[PDB]
Amino acid sequence: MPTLLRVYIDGPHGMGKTTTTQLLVALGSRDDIVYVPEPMTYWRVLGASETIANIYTTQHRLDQGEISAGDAAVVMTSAQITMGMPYAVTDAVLAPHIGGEAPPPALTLIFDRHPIAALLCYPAARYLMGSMTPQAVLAFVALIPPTLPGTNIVLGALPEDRHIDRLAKRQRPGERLDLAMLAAIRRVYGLLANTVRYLQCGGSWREDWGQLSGPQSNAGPRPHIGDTLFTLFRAPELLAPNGDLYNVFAWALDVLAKRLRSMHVFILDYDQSPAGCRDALLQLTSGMVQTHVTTPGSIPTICDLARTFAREMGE
Amino acid sequence: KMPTLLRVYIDGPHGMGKTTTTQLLVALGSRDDIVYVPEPMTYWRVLGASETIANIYTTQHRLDQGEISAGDAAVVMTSAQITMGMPYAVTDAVLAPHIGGEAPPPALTLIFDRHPIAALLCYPAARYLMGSMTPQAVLAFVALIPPTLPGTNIVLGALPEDRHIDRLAKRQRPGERLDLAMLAAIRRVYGLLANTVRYLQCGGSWREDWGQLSGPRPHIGDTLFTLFRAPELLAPNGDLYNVFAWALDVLAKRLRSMHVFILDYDQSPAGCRDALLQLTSGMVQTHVTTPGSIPTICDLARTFAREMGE
Ligand SMILES: C#Cc1cn([C@H]2C[C@H](O)[C@@H](CO)O2)c(=O)[nH]c1=O
Ligand SMILES: C#Cc1cn([C@H]2C[C@H](O)[C@@H](CO)O2)c(=O)[nH]c1=O
Repeated sequence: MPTLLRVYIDGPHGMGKTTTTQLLVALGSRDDIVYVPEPMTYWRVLGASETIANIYTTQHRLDQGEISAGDAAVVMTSAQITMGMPYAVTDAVLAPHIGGEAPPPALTLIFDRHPIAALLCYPAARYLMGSMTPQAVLAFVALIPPTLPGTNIVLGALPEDRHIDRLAKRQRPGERLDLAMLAAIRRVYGLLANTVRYLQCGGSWREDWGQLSGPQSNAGPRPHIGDTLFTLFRAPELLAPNGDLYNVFAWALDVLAKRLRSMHVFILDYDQSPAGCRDALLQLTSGMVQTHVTTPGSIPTICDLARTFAREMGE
Repeated sequence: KMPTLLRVYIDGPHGMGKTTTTQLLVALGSRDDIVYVPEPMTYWRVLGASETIANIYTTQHRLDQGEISAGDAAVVMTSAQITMGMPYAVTDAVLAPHIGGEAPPPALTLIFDRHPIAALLCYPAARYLMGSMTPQAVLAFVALIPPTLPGTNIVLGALPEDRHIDRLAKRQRPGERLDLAMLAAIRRVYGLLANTVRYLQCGGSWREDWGQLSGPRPHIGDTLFTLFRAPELLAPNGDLYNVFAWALDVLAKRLRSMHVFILDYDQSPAGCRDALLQLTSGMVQTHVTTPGSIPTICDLARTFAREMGE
């Protein structure tokens, strides 16, 4: 079988991921590498009207005390549903084409973000921002699609000092500069990296749950559970009278563990120039898991889908 | 050769008697080899959020009275459906690794009160018909429907409208409001749902038949696909955006491999149970994947029952 390489570039916004993805794709031949962008058109028009604007305005009105936590929660929750839709449909239609893990790949797909950004990371960060309930975050978690073979996720590293500067220069439509949220999303993705590493080192959250009382992966020692995403869900809403988690929520953490544990995580240093990031990323692709496809004509099919998506939903 | 499992999801519009019927069925067979997974009422009322059902009907009423907008109702409705579906989504997700391929009576029989597509497809779709959910939110939920495992048997109900209205009047959940328009909306969706499975199973291709919505198996105008000829989903030239079209490809994949069975509810509670029992003879069993899958699955079902059933 001809092989496929899927690479998801993810992390907090404002690091330079989108630039890097494009520079990477620009190096390859037209028909052997494809770019799958953020579905901005879906976010802005097709799925709903100006969703990103909605998200930032809602947080702001919560901060100012013009709307309650409950009102913010219903708006955040449905906005996040909108945010994630194109990532979910795409994952669902790619799924039947992916075979076992496996010499240049016949096709490379570079994604701007993985489904877990909209289905886990931003929800979790909004929870920390007090604009979502942890129960709803766990409902998103339980709906995370099965983790396909060869899921390489690249997360970013960037000093908070540089990140804030970089963010303060940016001007994306609908966004408001919010360093509280920036701190939250950076913490959330750091926990994520740690959660994969913890899981891959044999860590079991049920065995470690009692240790709770409040980065990098594919390297280093097993993290403490308090430095993983599990620590977020020791919330009084989720706890039974006896002090343990209600089973329904523990089952969602089991789902979180199953999804994250088979992922191949790499860290990219964004503290450099765009061409630097690009070449740093290129080197990282060397140690990345490829997969087979299930039909010989899966490669063109997958190619059309990626280009159709890019054309329809890219900015 | 691993032991066998029978999964039976009893579904359909509310107010037909689905939850009485099943409780009785869970009395005949040995308490050990059959488990009744009830409606997660405790999650709906307390665990996930405060009185979700009340929240849902009150929102539709307020929109009906023109006290809130289509948009305000939709954001409220969407979040609430997420809450409603959560226990269904976790359960399916933890059960999946345990499901083997298709297959001596079943070592274990699970009877669920509803399947994940109730909260992920049917109710969202009915609320869309009710003007309180956007068709893009619906296809978002569709996009998240877990892949259809082997042996997914769904029992749907049949009941004449007037008789159903009578039962609804006495089977009102806490916070619920009697709404004959939602009743009709939800009955139509489940009607279209049954048609959609047949359409797909008989070889129907939505992309091929799509043009017929604007100009042997049901007509596409009698399937769930007709609902998504909504102007919100369409480009200036009438075409479906690809992202929605793909969500329709997922919907087709998911429903095609479900095994649907119709249970006539227009009879005595005892007769409903008897009918449900003989319906099981045609249902698909699966093996499980590990030796200890059976008692683990049992524990899941019993714990769900204990923690979330009212
Ligand atoms: C994917 C994604 C998401 C992006 N965003 C924001 C981050 C940036 O401000 C902008 C573009 O990535 O949207 C969310 O608020 N939620 C998400 O789920
Ligand atoms: C499952 C389920 C759902 C049930 N319901 C309602 C229908 C009944 O009034 C009550 C219990 O079935 O909840 C929803 O409104 N949405 C759902 O997703």
